[PDB]
Amino acid sequence: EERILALQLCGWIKKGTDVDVGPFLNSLVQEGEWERAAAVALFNLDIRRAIQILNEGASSELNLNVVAMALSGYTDEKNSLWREMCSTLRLQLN
Amino acid sequence: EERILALQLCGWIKGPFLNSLVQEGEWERAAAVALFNLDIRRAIQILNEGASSLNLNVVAMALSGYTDEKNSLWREMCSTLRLQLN
Repeated sequence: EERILALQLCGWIKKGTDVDVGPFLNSLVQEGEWERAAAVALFNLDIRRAIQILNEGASSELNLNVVAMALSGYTDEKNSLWREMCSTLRLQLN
Repeated sequence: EERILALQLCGWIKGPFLNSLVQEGEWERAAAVALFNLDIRRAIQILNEGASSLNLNVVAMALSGYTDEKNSLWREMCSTLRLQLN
């Protein structure tokens, strides 16, 4: 409850017990800061929703599509070539 | 023997072809040629080098995604966005 109130104060959660980011999601979608919404959904744990958001953003305005193709590689193996490489290589992002 | 002769005439072999392609600057064609020879880490190295010489690193760390699972998100996503890429 204290965490809920803190998140509400932070602007992510609206009033009420309705824990649904669809309000902030649509607000960001109209706002145009697509990357921030993608990060928030990732925090909200909606991977395919973030994929749809990034694809729609690419429908707006190229690099985003390839970023999303990297995003489709969500693998949790401890001996990971994909994680051995992209984890270092992500530094080139702007 | 017929296949070897055909590939020799095709220009893929007379390594040296990889060096020639890298020198020519065709990072995309070089990476594709490597992948056609099934060397994933070589292709990743080539893509990173060409990126250092903001979409090439994106495609590189994306292609470093390799999933053999039937319904893995990687396969369907890359298939869908294969058309989208340029």
